Amino acid sequence: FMETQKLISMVKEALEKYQYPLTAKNIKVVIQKEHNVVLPTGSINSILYSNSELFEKIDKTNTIYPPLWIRKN
Repeated sequence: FMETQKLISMVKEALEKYQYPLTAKNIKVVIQKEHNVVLPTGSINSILYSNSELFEKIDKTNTIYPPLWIRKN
C-alpha cells in the first residue's frame, strides 16, 4: 500500500470538488494548490489507469487527448 491510498484519496477529492471531467494534469494541479504537494502527472496516470473500479475516461471513441477522467458511476 505505502503512500498510494493518500494519492487515490487525493484525485477522488479533486474529481468530487470539480463536477465536470478533468485531465490528469488538471488533477495534479488541483492536488498541488490543495495538500501543497508537487507531483509529476505520470503518477496520476498510473493511479487513473490502475484503478478501473474508481476511475474511467468519459470519451470512449478515442478522440479526446489528453483524456478526460471521471469518478466511476
